[PDB]
Amino acid sequence: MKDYDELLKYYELHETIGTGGFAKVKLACHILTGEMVAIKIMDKNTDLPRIKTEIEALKNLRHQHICQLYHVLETANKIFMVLEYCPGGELFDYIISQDRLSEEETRVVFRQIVSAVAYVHSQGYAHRDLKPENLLFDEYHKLKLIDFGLCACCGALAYAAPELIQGKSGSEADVWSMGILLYVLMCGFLPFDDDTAAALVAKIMRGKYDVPKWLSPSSILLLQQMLQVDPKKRISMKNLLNHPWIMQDYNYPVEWQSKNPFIHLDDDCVTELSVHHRNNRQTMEDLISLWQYDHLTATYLLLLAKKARGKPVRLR
Ligand SMILES: [NH3+]CCCOc1cc(-c2cn[nH]c2)ccc1C(=O)Nc1ccccc1
Repeated sequence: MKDYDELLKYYELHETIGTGGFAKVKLACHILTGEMVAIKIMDKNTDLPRIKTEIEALKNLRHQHICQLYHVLETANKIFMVLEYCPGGELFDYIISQDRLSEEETRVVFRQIVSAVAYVHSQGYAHRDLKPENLLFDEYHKLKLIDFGLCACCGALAYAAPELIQGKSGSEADVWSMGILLYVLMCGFLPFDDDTAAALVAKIMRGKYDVPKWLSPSSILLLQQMLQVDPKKRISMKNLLNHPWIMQDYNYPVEWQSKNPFIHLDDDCVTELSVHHRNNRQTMEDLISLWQYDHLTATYLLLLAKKARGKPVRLR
């Protein structure tokens, strides 16, 4: 169509891996850097507050375990979101293939979850829809959080904290959500499951769940700290980070602080953008710091990705 005309100035489109709604996702290729991206194609004409809440949160959140927003491109009929390439699939699909994971393996995965959410909370937000479908793997087998549709709001019931279902919410509901996630990783089934919703709300409030035989007392203890019906009783992120289970095969707490900065500009990247946009530093160093999430924001971030993979820093 004529909607893809501003898109095709910057991206060489590829295979669709999204068939169902505006949740439709085409693979893409950045023309300048040569780096692989994923394009979410939303049409406004067809829930668009979930698109607006997402974009706003992603513009302000920047983290090694959060799926990066590079470019927002808004024609008359359509909203395009250009996001990081996660070829490794859903953590959901990873679990249901493997038939549950070992404590050693779940920790490797779970420490990346703690890292992302601890930063989300440090930035004033709460995700409100944490589930293994909303955590994807990049090509280096490292996790990236998605779907900021709800933010600082009911997501999926199986993962919803009791106080949230009651209408008594803000970041404690995420700690419970991570406690449901920790169980499914180690068991390969939900701690609270039924046929009807009124039956599933009944099982959450009461809070009694099964403890499979193969679970360690270290796991059993952390699960009961995270799966408390009282959110005041629920373990704090400050105590989660340096928990002894979190530590078990790592002698150091979860590194939660962002290695991906907003203020700091890479010198190799600011200079390579100059020799192509026909300008100088100071004029470019402030132009990148605009963070408009236009073509310049996509080109900078993907160059900063290109440098990190070991390849030489160049645009075409
Ligand atoms: N609606 C879910 C589509 C899954 O694709 C993505 C969605 C988001 C997303 C949606 N909302 N927020 C982030 C971010 C990245 C991807 C992605 O890179 N997927 C992928 C690419 C290549 C191969 C396999 C998977």
